[PDB]
Amino acid sequence: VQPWAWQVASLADRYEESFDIGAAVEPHQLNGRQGKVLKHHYNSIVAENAMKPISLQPEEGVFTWDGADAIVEFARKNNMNLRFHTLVWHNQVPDWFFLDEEGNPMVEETNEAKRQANKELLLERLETHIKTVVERYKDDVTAWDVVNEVVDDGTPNERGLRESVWYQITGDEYIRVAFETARKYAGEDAKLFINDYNTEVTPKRDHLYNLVQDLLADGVPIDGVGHQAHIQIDWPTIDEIRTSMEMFAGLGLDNQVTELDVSLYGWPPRPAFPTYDAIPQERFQAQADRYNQLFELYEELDADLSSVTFWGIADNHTWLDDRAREYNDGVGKDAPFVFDPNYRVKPAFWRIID
Ligand SMILES: [Mg+2]
Ligand code: NA
Repeated sequence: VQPWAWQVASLADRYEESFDIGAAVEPHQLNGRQGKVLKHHYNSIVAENAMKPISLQPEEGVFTWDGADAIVEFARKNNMNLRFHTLVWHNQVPDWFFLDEEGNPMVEETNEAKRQANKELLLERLETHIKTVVERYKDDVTAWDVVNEVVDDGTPNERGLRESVWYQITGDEYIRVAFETARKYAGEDAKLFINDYNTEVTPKRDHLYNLVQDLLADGVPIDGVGHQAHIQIDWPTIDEIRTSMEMFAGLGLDNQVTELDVSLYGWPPRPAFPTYDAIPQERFQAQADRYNQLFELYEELDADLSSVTFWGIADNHTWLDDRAREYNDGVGKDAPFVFDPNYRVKPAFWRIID
């Protein structure tokens, strides 16, 4: 039996010269054992869901701030930094954004002048969303995910831009406007990130690189790249991770690791173990070596890396379980963190605290 999380050395303290140590949270976890782990180990949080666009403006002019406020309030009381996730995304985003003034989907419109008008309306709505959220949280947020996942996994067009509805209506202008608007309202000191997953692998990595270089050339205000780091034990390689961060640092950008989790499985996640208890120790050891190498690399890059956030606290709550089930007939358990479902440490903890 391993010790409780609150009887071991603080992760935040261990890395205080290098980077913040963060966790994604839900409002209901901000007390009890999760609250205790959070206060002991972390100096940054992010909302797993409560600050996504649908979570804040489910219908036009109707803003739902409670869950988000609870998280901001907890960060404040416990002296934690706060990443904002996220101003722009193609999921968890309200349908009303993308209807013309006659209530029809803007994508269906074929008249060129009406399409132009729909583009302008959508960008107007985006600016209003951003302006309202920023005015409310600018004094609490220390990093903004201004856009999330705007780069494709394939090459449907030459720039590798995800062809979501945002793209279909505005091309790349939604991305421009999101940064310009965020900078305008949050001030020159705000830290503005473009966030994505598989930032370590090609061609995606290159599309993202080109996008940011293009945008920086046009004077669009991007301060850094958020590497979600939804990774596995052997993939991507340590070198792939390094190369990516070094590339973005070469453009004068900061890096943050934003949603770190180290799956026990590959992709797709199968065969998955059906319960936590069924998971054999070898998996936790292999994960511990992986974590050791990750955080040695992070430390090596700490001049160009300001924050590392895990996409959760302890192994009792992780979006990876949803994915494990989805590919194992509704049954499966992943275990991505350095803390177990009971908030006792796992082998990976010892290997990143030394
Ligand atoms: Mg170590
Ligand atoms: Na740093």
